[PDB]
Amino acid sequence: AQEPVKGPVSTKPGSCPIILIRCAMLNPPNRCLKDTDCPGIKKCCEGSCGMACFVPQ
Repeated sequence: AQEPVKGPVSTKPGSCPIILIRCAMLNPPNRCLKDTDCPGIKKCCEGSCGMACFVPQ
């Protein structure tokens, strides 16, 4: 079946602002992941190594 709009950690949130590339090293820390804590119009994305608040376009 399809997905009920929301449910999981958002499969279609926003778009990352593009950063360097995608740091594929080990397991870095993250200030956000699913529980985006950005007050305004931001969205936890990937800033080339680690995730954080990034505007979803």
